[PDB]
Amino acid sequence: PEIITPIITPFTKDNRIDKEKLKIHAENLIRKGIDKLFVNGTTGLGPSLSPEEKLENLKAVYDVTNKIIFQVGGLNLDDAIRLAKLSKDFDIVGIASYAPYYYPRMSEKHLVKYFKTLCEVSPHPVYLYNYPTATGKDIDAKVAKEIGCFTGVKDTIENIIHTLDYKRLNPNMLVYSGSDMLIATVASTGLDGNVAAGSNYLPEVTVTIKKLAMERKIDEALKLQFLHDEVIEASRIFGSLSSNYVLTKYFQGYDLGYPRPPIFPLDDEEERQLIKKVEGIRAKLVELKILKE
Amino acid sequence: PEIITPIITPFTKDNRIDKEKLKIHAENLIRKGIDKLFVNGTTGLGPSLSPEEKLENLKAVYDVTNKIIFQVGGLNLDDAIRLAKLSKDFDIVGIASYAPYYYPRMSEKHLVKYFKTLCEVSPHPVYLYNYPTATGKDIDAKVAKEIGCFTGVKDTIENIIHTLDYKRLNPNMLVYSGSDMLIATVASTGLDGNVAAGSNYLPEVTVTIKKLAMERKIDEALKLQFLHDEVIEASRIFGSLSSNYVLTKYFQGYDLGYPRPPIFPLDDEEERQLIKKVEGIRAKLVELKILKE
Amino acid sequence: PEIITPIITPFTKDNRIDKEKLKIHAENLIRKGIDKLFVNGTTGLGPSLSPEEKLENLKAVYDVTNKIIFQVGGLNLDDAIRLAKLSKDFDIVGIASYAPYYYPRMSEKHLVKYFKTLCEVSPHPVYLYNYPTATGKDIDAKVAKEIGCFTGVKDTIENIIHTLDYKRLNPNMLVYSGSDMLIATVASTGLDGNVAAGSNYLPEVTVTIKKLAMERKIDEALKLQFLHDEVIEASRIFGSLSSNYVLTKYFQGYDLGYPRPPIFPLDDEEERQLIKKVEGIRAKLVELKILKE
Amino acid sequence: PEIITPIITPFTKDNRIDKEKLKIHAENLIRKGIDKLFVNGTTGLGPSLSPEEKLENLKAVYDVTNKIIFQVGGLNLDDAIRLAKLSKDFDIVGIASYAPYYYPRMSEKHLVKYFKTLCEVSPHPVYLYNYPTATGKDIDAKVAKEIGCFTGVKDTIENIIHTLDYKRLNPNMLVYSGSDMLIATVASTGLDGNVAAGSNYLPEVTVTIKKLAMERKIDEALKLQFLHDEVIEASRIFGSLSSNYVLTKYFQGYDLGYPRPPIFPLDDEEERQLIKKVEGIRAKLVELKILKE
Ligand SMILES: *[C@H](C[C@@H](O)[C@H](O)CO)C(=O)O
Ligand SMILES: *[C@H](C[C@@H](O)[C@H](O)CO)C(=O)O
Ligand SMILES: *[C@H](C[C@@H](O)[C@H](O)CO)C(=O)O
Ligand SMILES: *[C@H](C[C@@H](O)[C@H](O)CO)C(=O)O
Repeated sequence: PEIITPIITPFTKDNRIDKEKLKIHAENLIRKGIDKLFVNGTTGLGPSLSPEEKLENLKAVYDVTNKIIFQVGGLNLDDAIRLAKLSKDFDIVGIASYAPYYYPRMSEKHLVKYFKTLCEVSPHPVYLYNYPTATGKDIDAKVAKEIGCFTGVKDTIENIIHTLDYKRLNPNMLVYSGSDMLIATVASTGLDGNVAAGSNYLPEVTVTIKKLAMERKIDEALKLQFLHDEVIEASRIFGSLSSNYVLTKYFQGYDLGYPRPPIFPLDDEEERQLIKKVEGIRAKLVELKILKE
Repeated sequence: PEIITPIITPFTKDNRIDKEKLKIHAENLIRKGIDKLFVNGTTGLGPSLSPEEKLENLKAVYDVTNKIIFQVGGLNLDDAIRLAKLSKDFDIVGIASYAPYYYPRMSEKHLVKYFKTLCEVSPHPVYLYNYPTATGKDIDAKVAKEIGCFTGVKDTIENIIHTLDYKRLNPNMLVYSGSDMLIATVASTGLDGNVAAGSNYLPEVTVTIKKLAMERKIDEALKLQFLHDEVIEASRIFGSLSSNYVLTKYFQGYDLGYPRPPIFPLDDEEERQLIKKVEGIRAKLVELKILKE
Repeated sequence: PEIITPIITPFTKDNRIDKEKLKIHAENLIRKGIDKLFVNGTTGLGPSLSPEEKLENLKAVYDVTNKIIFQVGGLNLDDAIRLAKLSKDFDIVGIASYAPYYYPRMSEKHLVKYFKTLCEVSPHPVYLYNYPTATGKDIDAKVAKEIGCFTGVKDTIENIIHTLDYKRLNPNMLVYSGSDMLIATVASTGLDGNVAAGSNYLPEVTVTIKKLAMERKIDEALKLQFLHDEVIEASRIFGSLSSNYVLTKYFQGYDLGYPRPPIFPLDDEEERQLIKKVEGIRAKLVELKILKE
Repeated sequence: PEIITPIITPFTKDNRIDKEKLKIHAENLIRKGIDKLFVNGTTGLGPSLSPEEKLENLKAVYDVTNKIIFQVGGLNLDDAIRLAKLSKDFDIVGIASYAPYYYPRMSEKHLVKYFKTLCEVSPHPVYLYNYPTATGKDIDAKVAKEIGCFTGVKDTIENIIHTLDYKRLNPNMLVYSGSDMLIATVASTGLDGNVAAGSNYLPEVTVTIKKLAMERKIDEALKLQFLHDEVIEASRIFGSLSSNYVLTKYFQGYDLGYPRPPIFPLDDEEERQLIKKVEGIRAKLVELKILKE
């Protein structure tokens, strides 16, 4: 199995993509053994990016690596098709899309048509990004089978049964969990990996959890997974999408600029409190020789 | 109380806004007694429109009427602030925003800051558009009170206790329901009216339900409410946002062109089936003299 | 419309039904204008009562009045059938049942069969007690129409559209809301009234809201409704089912003993904090001549 | 890890526990390698049993084996305390209770007091039976740690993150999943096993999935797991609790009498339809040499 980073998008103070900070971060993740980078995902604030910015993201990360899954979805299908066709000049892993978000009670037929249209024009393997809480709908294993053109799925859902069902109904699909908390479990249970937000700031940890679980050192894998869980839980206290910037700076030592409001940056007080929640974790990890310091 | 229409955005064959069809629609709604027009709401596919398109909708409806509430929200706060500021040269009723959508678990603090930021730049009264199912969050009467700058609220939720609470905790706030099914009830219970999708295609019916209920003719109000409910129900069979186009053309006589995919237009068969579902209702309305042939 | 009290079951210090306190409570409620008494409901802890105790409650209240709806439901259909049959000797208004609770994913067919079975043996009219949150399932207007034998429904749900649908699909059904917060609304919108827990402790308030709404004094009805809402809200701080005992003693001046654990009695400090929350409301109601003192 | 059966309670034609059928079934389960029996759980219709019947289930099963976890919970705490104290004369593994069901919004404090009360009187290790969908309450890993006295937990929820958290926050607790679909995953990931309704009718399948998983034959384990998933899905067509009876008779060759209505028995046609849905699975299991014939 693989660890895939849904890469954070660094913004400048005037709310443009900071390409140079993105490249440093992408270069670091690849050097620390991350397999592939999922670009314009939730963690990257994809829904907050215009189609031009989605492409800008791809071009900057492509300067560093071709190991990219390029997320192109949105609520203007013409724009998503355009992005899908534009990726033809990039030798990347795949494109991806979440389901059309916001609008409740879209028909199965319309959802299947949305995705089949993207598969039709795609010059690369297409990945389903299934995220029911964020999008308001579920594209489960049976609807994925019906659409029939997915090379893989990232399933972000608190239900590993649902994730396993993609493998059960679609044995040749790549099946990833969108959860940082399930690296050990996914690797132990025959699933294909994790698209793990926390791999942005602790890539060392997520790679080691997966490696321990593969060696069948499950007790050791769980011990490290449970420490990683505590960092995930701390990030959620003030808002994980904002906190991910602060933790990256903290653990990896470079900054990633700002998020895009209404994803507001943490303020000084929040930042102090987040750091006190994780500094003792940061100490144990150095002690275990997972972090240099 | 008032009936406000969240006006449909008509799109051309090549996916631009049909300004001229929009004006025709807006004019008919106003001539048939609709009090105000909510522009760029859900029914108008506001989340599917770029900022520039949200501005085109306003300019187009503004040619017809100034009775406008202008929805400006999105996931790029700089753009929302820019729209809010641009509305200064339009003598309209107010601007509005739904909560930032897609991203789950945004803190109350961030949500409050988002809306306070809009109020601080707005040259017009601000309306809260609360739609928990679509946006993934709830800006309830308590949180609305804390934000403290709303002139009104549109509450799309089936729970009328929640809606009544806005008036309870904010005695001066204008409080509308986002339901077509609650016109008689809202008018009967001391609330300010309804922002009703179905008033796009049946403005006569929604205005008459309201009038009947105002005259304490609740049995007759409910009878007409219950017929309207059947049309709402029919529009959900193939998807309401798509179905609204077909119903407007059927009941009002002119077309509103296409929705924007992934809100796909009904096909010929679906259109025929939908009409069969509402045929008997159109006949009953004609015979009650609510509609003419 | 009516106010119907789901009457509290007072337990002794040794956890038996206090028959005498129950008779004192029921006499008072009838004296204060309550229309009918709903026995073994949620407020009366019906699910915590054996079938023998559900019969004792009926016997005790029946000393006081024949204006009773006798709730008989549970997870042993043979006991429910036996309670329904034994009600033949009581000249009461009707029997009732919630849907079989606890077990999730019960089929429509099995649910319909449960209610038809009680209707087949009942010597009295049968009321549906619909409470999806408590029981895990919803017996909606269409399912009720299918069952075909209900005289009325108590709908405890946060969605008045759902409650109105009963009236729409079953024009001759008596349709009650299970909320205290919807008394003014229900009476304003042509529904049949409320089965209101809060009428245990403020019967005078619930009757007055209803009367004001009936007289089309909706602003006065709402002012009083909103006051009552605050009491309901206070009652939820330490748990409504427990707090209802304390409020009844405080507002009505007699004791109703204890709830049955695990519905634990409030402790002294909770009771003191509760009263602190509603003491100013009591003063208002006294000043308004709604309560005597 | 272990497979524990939440054993079905067979009822006679006249709705009494059929002790001799229960003993035959219990004996067969143990003989087929099941580790322990969980008595009066959901699958055994514990909420449909009086305290006396719960105790009757214990005595009949105790005739066969002492490998019993005795479920005692209910909405009369005195009756639960009684069952707990009565279990003193049985040399069994532990007692268990689900949370108080039906009543929504019970306070954490009241939930904690309920379990601690049971723990203070228990003469055996106490197991938490956590089942949020059935009971309306979650007793998560943090609330379990707060109660402090649980030797183990059965977590019936699809979200394995939640189940792993028990282990993370209570390293000495036995942690079981209540899912049949997670047997291979649970065993693979360092958890203590599964309390699996489907082990009543296919104990051989569930034990073999676990054994294969333990051997790190994950692909083999998943292939069997996936067949077992199909039987679980088949059982849900007409209602799993009722279907479980028909499936046990079909696969194990003896019958289990009747469930207790409103858990209604499948009729002749439903049984034939259910058999046709699992027939081809049986043949696959025969070909895999899991079953004879
Ligand atoms: C993939 C992971 C997401 O699904 C997280 O659950 C969002 O917090 C991604 O970030 O693109
Ligand atoms: C106004 C009402 C909405 O909340 C409806 O649910 C969509 O039809 C709007 O269109 O924004
Ligand atoms: C009727 C009203 C209920 O549904 C409340 O939720 C419980 O206080 C009743 O008490 O039975
Ligand atoms: C244990 C397993 C349950 O929790 C199932 O979820 C019921 O569907 C049991 O049957 O006691």
